[PDB]
Amino acid sequence: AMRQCAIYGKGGIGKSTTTQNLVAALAEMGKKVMIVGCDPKADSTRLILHSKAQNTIMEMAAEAGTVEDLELEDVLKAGYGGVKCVESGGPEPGVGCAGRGVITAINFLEEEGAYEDDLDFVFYDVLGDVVCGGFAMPIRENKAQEIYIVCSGEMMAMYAANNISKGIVKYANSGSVRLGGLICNSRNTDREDELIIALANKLGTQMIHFVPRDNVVQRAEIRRMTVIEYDPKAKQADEYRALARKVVDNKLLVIPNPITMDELEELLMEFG
Amino acid sequence: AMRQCAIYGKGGIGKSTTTQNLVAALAEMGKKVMIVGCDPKADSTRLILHSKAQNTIMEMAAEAGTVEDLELEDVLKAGYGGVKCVESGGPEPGVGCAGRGVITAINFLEEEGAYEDDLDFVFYDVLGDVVCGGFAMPIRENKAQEIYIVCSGEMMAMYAANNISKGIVKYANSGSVRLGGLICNSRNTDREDELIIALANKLGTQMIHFVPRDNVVQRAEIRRMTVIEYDPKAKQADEYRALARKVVDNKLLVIPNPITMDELEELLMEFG
Ligand SMILES: Nc1ncnc2c1ncn2[C@@H]1O[C@H](COP(=O)(O)OP(=O)(O)O)[C@@H](O)[C@H]1O
Ligand SMILES: Nc1ncnc2c1ncn2[C@@H]1O[C@H](COP(=O)(O)OP(=O)(O)O)[C@@H](O)[C@H]1O
Ligand SMILES: [Mg+2]
Ligand SMILES: [Mg+2]
Repeated sequence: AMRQCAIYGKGGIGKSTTTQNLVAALAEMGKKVMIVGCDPKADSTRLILHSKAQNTIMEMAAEAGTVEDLELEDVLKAGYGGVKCVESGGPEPGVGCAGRGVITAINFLEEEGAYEDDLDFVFYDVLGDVVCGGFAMPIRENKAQEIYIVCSGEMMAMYAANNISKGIVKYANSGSVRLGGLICNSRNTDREDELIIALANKLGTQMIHFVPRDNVVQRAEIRRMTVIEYDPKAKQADEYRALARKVVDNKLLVIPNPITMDELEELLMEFG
Repeated sequence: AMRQCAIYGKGGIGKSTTTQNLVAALAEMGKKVMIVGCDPKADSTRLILHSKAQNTIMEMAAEAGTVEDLELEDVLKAGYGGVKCVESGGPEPGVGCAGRGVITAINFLEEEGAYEDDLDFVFYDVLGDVVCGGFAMPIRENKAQEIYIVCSGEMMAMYAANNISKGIVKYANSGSVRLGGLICNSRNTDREDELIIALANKLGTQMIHFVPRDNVVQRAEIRRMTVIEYDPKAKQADEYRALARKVVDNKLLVIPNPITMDELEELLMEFG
């Protein structure tokens, strides 16, 4: 068995930082993990690889002729803790569909046998500002069975969480894609944890962890490292270890109950 | 003549707040303006209409049978200062293409003669986290001749500005779509204005205005109002009046020069 999880959320909310640090903590624990970047920004693996970014499947397929000329051992790269990493890539802006590379990448990984029984976790890091095209494919096509949404007290971040939840509901009759929880990535504001707990309760899920805002994140990322690797003694490292333990132990996977804009506005008014 | 401008930027950066306040200031000045919402969130006109949001062309077409059963005087709604307002709408999450409603809406407005010679400005408020589908159509199909990008010192916001600029370059051989400037919507951080000026200079454009972070914005929006209408004496009202004057007077419209990720990182490092 292997657990297939996807991290969704609005742009800039902390998906890639949270995913890479969570995965580093899982590897520290002894888990075998793959990260699949599904965001055109294509920097979802740089902290595991100590790299600028990673060359994408779309780029390598073009340089090699066809995606069939690629071998899995040519694309997948291992970094901290043995974590295996791949980036989908996507068309340049104003061309085609920004999510088209995700479809190519996930089909390539499936056909080439990247999903070896020895993997314990696969994490997809997915753009969530729109839920369409290749960015909906992990939900539509049953690839990401457990979705975790990174959000914050920001109205736009909570709106995105609600929109992603509507996409999960849309495909509830096929496959087994479910909402696993919300992850609050703090803007260090008062009662922000209580706000995201309230939102989770309204959706029918839970807030799995509250990640504090900590400058050590920037100091680690300037050096192309997770906090787990950069400063294993840091308080923030222990925060990511706590998040990873709670993901491992999580048993609540639900078809969420999206809320109205009036309910969202009332939440914000109440906690402010 | 009428000037056709589009406001792009990452989600949550301040596009709709900035556009509606800028447009209220233009109306206060005596200009005739239309706002076309091109973001699936569909709340781009609520502060002009004093409303929850606005019913969308996609919704009204479905309730009426076809878009041909709609009349322009049925969709367009006027609010503060006579500003005319319309929302595109879009498919539900996980269905189709999130930008498909923009294509329907802009074609409807063109065919029904919404672009009457007496309009002075049209503003499109466009989602910019991906530049594809209907969200690229204002650029691809020559609808938004002057693009203004709302951004901030946030790395993701500057990345989005660079991505939108790449889309402009892609279509530089057809039509006349050009980058008009960057608008800094402050996270009140030190030297943030200098950072966005530097980014504008590297792209070949200018930072047209620095909009401060001001709590009066929230107090106005809780009452479904622009700051221009809510408190015309506010310092922030004068900030939006300054932005509007500089848009009116702007003569620099360029094919931008997108930068590398290394250049972007160096900017952030330098000003921090
Ligand atoms: N908990 C945190 N504390 C401090 N900085 C953070 C935290 N989480 C994310 N960041 C920073 O926020 C920025 C955006 O995070 P990122 O994971 O790249 O967002 P996304 O992948 O959702 O676009 C990065 O500069 C990152 O260092
Ligand atoms: N200059 C500002 N000062 C204070 N709050 C602001 C300012 N600009 C935007 N906001 C707030 O930020 C939030 C997002 O702005 P919005 O215009 O809806 O973003 P977008 O349309 O880009 O998604 C809103 O709650 C708005 O009130
Ligand atoms: Mg990311
Ligand atoms: Mg908006």
